[PDB]
Amino acid sequence: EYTKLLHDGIQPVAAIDSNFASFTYTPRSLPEDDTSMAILSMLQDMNFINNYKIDCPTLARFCLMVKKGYRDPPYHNWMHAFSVSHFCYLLYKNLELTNYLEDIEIFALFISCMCHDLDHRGTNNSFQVASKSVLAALYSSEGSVMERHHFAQAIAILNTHGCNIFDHFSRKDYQRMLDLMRDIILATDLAHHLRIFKDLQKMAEVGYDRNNKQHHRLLLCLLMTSCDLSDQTKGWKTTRKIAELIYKEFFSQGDLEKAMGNRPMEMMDREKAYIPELQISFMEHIAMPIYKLLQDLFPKAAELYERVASNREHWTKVSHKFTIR
Ligand SMILES: CCCCCC[C@H]([C@@H](C)O)n1cnc2c(N)ncnc21
Ligand SMILES: [Mg+2]
Ligand SMILES: [Zn+2]
Repeated sequence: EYTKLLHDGIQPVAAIDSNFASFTYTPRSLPEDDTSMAILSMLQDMNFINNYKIDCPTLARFCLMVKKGYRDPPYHNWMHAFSVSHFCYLLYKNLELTNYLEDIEIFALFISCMCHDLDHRGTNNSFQVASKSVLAALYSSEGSVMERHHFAQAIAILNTHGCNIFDHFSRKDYQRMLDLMRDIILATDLAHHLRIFKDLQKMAEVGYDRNNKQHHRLLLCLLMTSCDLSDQTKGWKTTRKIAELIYKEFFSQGDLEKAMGNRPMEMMDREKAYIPELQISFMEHIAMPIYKLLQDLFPKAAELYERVASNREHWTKVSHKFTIR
């Protein structure tokens, strides 16, 4: 399994695809069998293997473990985690995060991306609370139920024998790695994003400051959120396709909420849901602000905001006679 992975060395990024390091590249085009390899390539391209002296066999096992630690709902599967991770790599390469963040922080972000939805069951935090799941029992009172479970699953993978990519770290770094991984994964929750939004705008107002450690915090949260939503930054074929997976998942939960006598949200109810207006609402309230904050901090992230705005134009366009339900 893992010996087969490292039986030919770490492939360079250009050999996977020539446009691999570009924003136009859709990582979902890469076959699922070649994705663990692609992770190793990105980690070596960012020079994280040398920097933190990550043992390669251990990194390979960790990667394969993170992979099988996802289930197979329509959207929250390994391929989502992979595409979010690829996008984090695109941010490194194109927005040059090395000028803004510490190396250990960009490393944490990438690792977080791989783990950020570990063991997702195709349902959200409200459903866990509502169905009295053990996850809700463990985490509901602190908030962000699934997010704490994801981090917890990351930890259980990192402490599996032969997967501890941090085992040799200094005490100070091992700890910062743990704090950042938790904070970055928690940041993926809409509720969290809704809190720090005021502080994100103020950061974008005054200008980014490498000496301000709160700006690092907040920048990491914004970056994570923008990797998580990166399906909205590709072409219409990708974005239109991914909407089908998202609602496929949402509609399953909606059915399960009905079977326990709960009234699902409109977006979860296929009898109520008109996808165009829902995505338009998602695009303007959540997605476009996120990428407009990313543009304000990185002028080079202008082409991402436009493609999200474009995709929101495409929803209005195709609304003319789109499937009514
Ligand atoms: C700032 C954090 C936003 C979190 C929302 C995540 C959410 C589901 C799929 O988890 N999601 C992700 N893409 C979505 C989309 N195109 N339409 C509706 N919901 C979406
Ligand atoms: Mg999540
Ligand atoms: Zn996600």
